[PDB]
Amino acid sequence: MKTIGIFYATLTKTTVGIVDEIEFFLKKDDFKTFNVKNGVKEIENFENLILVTPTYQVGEAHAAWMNNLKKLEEIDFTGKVVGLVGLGNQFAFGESFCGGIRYLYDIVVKKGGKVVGFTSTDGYHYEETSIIENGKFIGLALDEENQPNLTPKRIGDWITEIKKEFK
Ligand SMILES: Cc1cc2nc3c(=O)[nH]c(=O)nc-3n(C[C@H](O)[C@H](O)[C@H](O)COP(=O)(O)O)c2cc1C
Repeated sequence: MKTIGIFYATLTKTTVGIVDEIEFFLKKDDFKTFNVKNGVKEIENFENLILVTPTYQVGEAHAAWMNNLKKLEEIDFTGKVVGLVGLGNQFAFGESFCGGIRYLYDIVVKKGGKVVGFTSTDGYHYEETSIIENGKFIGLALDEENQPNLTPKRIGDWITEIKKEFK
């Protein structure tokens, strides 16, 4: 399996614990981890990607991702296999839960990438959503406020699934 590039951002550090969990499930696999507050340049260097963002400002990604969306779109994603992870709060944001991964998704598929790791919408409460395609969420959706006890298995199952598609 080619080395996995893990890219995240965080405001209040919740995402740091989620990244640590991803890294734990990749304990036997080569990965490298980057905080996109330091830019997105290195996304170019990996064939396998895990892009992680908490949700801010009505369904947006963290500002460090938003500020780099033009740079991200400059990257050629052809032949890359990408899993997306959002963190959000589904009851406080009934219309924008984990909406940040939509900004990443649209760029990855536009630039030739393959997005993997769609997840079931069962077990979530939402009034509206912008992160569904084909009846599933376009990535892994985590809610540490309301469903922290589901996060470890949600991540472990997801990592098992996307590793089957990874190069
Ligand atoms: C100002 C603010 C806006 C937020 N907006 C959303 C949102 O639109 N959708 C969502 O699902 N969660 C939203 N959240 C919840 C966060 O995404 C969630 O608490 C996450 O765990 C924060 O991760 P972090 O500690 O790594 O920054 C918001 C939180 C704050 C403080």
